[PDB]
Amino acid sequence: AGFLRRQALVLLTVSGVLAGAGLGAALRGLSLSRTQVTYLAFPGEMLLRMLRMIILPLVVCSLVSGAASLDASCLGRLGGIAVAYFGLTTLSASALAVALAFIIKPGSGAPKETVDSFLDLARNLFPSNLVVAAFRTYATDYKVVTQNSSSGNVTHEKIPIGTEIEGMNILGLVLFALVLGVALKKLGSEGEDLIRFFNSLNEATMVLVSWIMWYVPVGIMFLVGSKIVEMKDIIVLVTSLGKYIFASILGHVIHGGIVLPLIYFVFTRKNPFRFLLGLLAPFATAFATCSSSATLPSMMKCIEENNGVDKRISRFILPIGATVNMDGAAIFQCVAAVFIAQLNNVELNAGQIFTILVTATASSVGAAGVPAGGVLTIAIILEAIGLPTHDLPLILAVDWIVDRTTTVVNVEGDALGAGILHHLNQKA
Amino acid sequence: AGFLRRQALVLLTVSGVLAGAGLGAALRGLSLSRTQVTYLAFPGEMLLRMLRMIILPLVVCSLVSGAASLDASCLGRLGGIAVAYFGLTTLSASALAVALAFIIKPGSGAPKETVDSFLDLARNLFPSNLVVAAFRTYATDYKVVTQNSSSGNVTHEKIPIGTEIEGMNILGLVLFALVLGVALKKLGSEGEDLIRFFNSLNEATMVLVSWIMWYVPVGIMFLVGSKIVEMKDIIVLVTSLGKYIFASILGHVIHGGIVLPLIYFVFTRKNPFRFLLGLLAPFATAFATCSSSATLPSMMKCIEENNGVDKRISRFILPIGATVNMDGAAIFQCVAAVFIAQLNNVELNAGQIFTILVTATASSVGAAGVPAGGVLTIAIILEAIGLPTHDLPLILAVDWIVDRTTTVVNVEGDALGAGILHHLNQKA
Amino acid sequence: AGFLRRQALVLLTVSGVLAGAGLGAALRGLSLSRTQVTYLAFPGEMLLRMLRMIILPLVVCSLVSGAASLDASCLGRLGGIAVAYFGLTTLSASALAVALAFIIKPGSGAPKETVDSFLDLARNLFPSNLVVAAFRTYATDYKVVTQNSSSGNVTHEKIPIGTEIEGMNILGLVLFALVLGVALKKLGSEGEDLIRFFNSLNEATMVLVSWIMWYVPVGIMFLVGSKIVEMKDIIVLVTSLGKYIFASILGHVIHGGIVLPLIYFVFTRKNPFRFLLGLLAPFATAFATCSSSATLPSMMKCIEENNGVDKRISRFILPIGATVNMDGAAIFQCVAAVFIAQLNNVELNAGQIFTILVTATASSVGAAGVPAGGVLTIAIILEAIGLPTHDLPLILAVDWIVDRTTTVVNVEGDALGAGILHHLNQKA
Repeated sequence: AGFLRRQALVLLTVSGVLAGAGLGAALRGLSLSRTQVTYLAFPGEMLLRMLRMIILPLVVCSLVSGAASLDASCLGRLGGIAVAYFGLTTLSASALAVALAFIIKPGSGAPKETVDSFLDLARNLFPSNLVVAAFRTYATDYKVVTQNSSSGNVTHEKIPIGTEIEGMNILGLVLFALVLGVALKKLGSEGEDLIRFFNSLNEATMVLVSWIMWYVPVGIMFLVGSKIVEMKDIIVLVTSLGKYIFASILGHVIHGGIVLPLIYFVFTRKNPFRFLLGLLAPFATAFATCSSSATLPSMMKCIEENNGVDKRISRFILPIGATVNMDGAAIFQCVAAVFIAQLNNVELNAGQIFTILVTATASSVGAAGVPAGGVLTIAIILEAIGLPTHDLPLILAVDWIVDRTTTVVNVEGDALGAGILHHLNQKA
Repeated sequence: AGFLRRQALVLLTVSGVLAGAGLGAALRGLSLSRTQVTYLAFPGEMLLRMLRMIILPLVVCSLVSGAASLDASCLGRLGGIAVAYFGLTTLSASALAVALAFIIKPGSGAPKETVDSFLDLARNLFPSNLVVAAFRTYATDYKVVTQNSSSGNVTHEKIPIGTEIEGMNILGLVLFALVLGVALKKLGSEGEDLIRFFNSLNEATMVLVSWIMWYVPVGIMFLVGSKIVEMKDIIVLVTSLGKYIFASILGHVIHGGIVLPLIYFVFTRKNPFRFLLGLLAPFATAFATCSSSATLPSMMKCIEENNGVDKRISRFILPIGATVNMDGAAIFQCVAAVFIAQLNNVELNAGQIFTILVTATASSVGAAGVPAGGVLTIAIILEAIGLPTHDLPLILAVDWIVDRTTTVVNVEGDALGAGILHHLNQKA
Repeated sequence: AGFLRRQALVLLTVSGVLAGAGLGAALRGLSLSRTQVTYLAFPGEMLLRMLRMIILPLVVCSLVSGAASLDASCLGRLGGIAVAYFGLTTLSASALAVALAFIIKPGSGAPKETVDSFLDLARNLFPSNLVVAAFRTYATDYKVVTQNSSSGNVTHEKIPIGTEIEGMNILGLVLFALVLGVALKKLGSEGEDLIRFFNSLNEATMVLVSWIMWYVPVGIMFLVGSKIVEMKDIIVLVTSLGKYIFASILGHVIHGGIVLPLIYFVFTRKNPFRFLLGLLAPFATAFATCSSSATLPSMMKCIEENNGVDKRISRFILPIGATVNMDGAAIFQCVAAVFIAQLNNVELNAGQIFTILVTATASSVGAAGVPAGGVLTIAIILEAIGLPTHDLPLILAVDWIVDRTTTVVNVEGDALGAGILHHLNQKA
């Protein structure tokens, strides 16, 4: 009876998804034309609608509230170096992840724009007014006027003129939110009350999505089967999913075992092998716990005597960096976004490669600690490009492994960051 | 001199409307083409514009503020039964009122959609984002694609696809407002300040409409005559109005004398005739006072000794239920909405029958106590369907009788509700 | 070194603009087709975008905050007369300025609507809902229906019907803001907290535009040269600018030396020449200081003994009137608006003459004290008509003279106002 209320929600979700698979496992189609099929997937559209419900208030409130507490008077003049280090390592992680994913091409088994579109991004960086930036944005298009064709430019003008196209710009909002966030804090405590306003609304708006969770197991079984009845193919999906998982885990391992150890060796001038020999058991328990936040004291408990670390920094910046610095998570969103991009065969559009990368890096200050918290990060970045999020569930049916894959590298990242900062402090 | 400032506003309004009627009572038309007529009704459009001014802030603020104070810790575990009773009796009242009005058909003397449109309502129940839901909503339409016509579906596809059509969705907003209202109260006193915010704005936004009242007598005389000059018929209007009033009063009497006494007899097992014999004078003074709130102490003063009632409940829930539970008012809005619907010959559209009914039931927590407070309820429900509200004045030129008709049944409703709750408590 | 940080920003701006002029002073065009020219003016469009960024929050917050502190309990029953005097003198100033500018016609050297469009303004005075009034408004158009052409109205109906056209209505918002501002103050201190909200946001939103100033010198040099390369004419621009400056200074002098002295003589019945003979040095130092706020004590220090003034009013209303009452500033915005209107050859449209005048008068309660504070006033009134603000810089390259021209008359205005109020108080 006690175990009934411990982890019931996950059991209900997995039972629902397997029941939906079994219902799709009926005889082949038993279906009429699209008239019957379309209205049999109604709750899935309903679930996506309720997920799109709160994309705006969360991104507009929680980001500002988080930016309000940032830059704590710069009490550590050498602390901003750590912030830049976190930013650059997240950037490099995202870049290598997307490059490797494009190299392996997972999910690809089964009117043009010139390269001068970058300025359009810069134009979408700053909306004309806030209200317009909520549903539609700016985009250029080339048309021929035959104005210079009269003399020497026959049959081709390529005159660029910008029009309005639906879809909001989360990119066009995050910078304004950050500017406002630093603004209402810089002037002093006289505008302090506004912070006490905003830092409430997030707590007021997050709770409701938990109730949305209570509906998730019901909806999923409706659209998973609704996806498999008409495909009639099972090998393609499982092969694509396996390739995606293999690519993601390979990227995580390659990042964790390579990128930061070189930087550590650059300034340590010693053996990184000696570092982790006394840390084998904390690493194992972090791998097993599936939640790096729970095993936080283990890192300090071991490295306090195993490694020549300081006492202040060991208990000063690590709690802060364990929530803001997420490493494998960004890899997860990147490999998921490119995965759906390859399923939908949309485009390469390096201009969009920059925007997805920057959104992934900027959203690394969002949900953390709780397992599978990056689903909202995936949703918002998918909304930033306007792709149908109806393929979302198939990514968290296997998250119970990518969680172990990502938490260990996420904690190792800021662990070695604290170590290299300790070494820097040893150099005075 | 003292009587000059007592009830001057009503005298000014009635003098203005009769003066406008007299100005329309000039020789038959004395009019040029529509060019002259259209710009001679300008202030009426101005009055409607100023009424549409504050439809959004009131409905978005007062509803949330009211929902914040709801569910007072459920201190009476048997109290929610009374809330359900009020909801069901209001629902039954609205249903019987609209059914009887459709039976009698008042005002009817002088591209098609299939029955599967209900889901569209459900789709409008949840907007994609709040900003879009302020001016336009979703609606499906059938078009032919001739995709299956190549084989066996010739000349007909009936493919449904949804488009955007102007007009907001008050239905698509009230549920979100209620959810937010329960949300900012459930988490605790830490978000309490937000309530102290909202419960201010209503008091800040209601006062101004009183100033709007100061303009009402001026505007009405402009458009009443502007309505009667071109019709040239007087019998139709008066006959329709008389039929409407007769239907409304018959519905009120039928509800009051029938629907609740049966429920009372079900659980009382005694004579309802003995109940009201000692209450004849309080009923008469409630009928004469035209304001049930003023005669509130009379109910308790009589039933304290005339009927075997309890002492706690007699002074505990009645003040609360005298403001939220309105009975004849809902009948009034229903019979008015169907009346303008029959004048305009729009449609039956049972799907709209559900939405008008649910809006009427949900708005029963709005303005109360003050006479003729339901005019805003009529306005908002008319806006919910997008009908021209230019026919509003003719409904409150006779409200001085429907007020007496409705207040007596409104007070008798929760009076007998308190009585049946007392009987339930007698059964322990 | 100390002088480096005193007035560095103005030096940087002027150096940037002269460098941009020198870069445009290269050999004649050295240019390819419009394809190259258009993308070489990108930062100018960027600067205009960042200026349009904060037009809405400032106008919606600062105006309400200012209106909240207005009408300080009417402690001086004769004080509202001064408010009406300020309003009427600003109105007369704007009227004479625009009339003289239209007479001189500066900058003019190098589908129709009937006169019944005034009601359209009144229709735009009150928007249907706040959200729609943020990007598009109402405007009528005449079309032919040939409905009465069948009998006697052949070939012409002129039926007016209103459609929606992009562009917001600042006029359609300021009155609502003022009404809300008086509303949340009239009900009492219970809604006081809301004021403490609004009067914060302005202080939160003004600071950021200072940072925008830090970018102004960089951007200007890009589009000034981009304006002069393709014109190839220098005489027209300098002649137009000189004519504009001469007209503005003539209008300022004519107003200051004429309009108010007559009113003073009407109620003083004495010699105005005797008034300013002892004030010659304060006037000179006000002319030299370029900032009337700095020389505020000089006025009272001289007129305390030179003129028979009272003691209370001399230090009671003058600090308040030195910030709200701006005189030459309104002349400046009027002559600038008409100047760009004549450059663009748009229209006369007396209906727009009323709206520009009323916006200029209402915005006279905005930025004051700081030199060249009226640039935002020019920007908002230009946005009210939807004209391209790309010609903004050329107006503040010479403001270093109009500042002296306008501050002296601005201070003389309320100085003589205080004098005439003192004379009125002498009459009891």
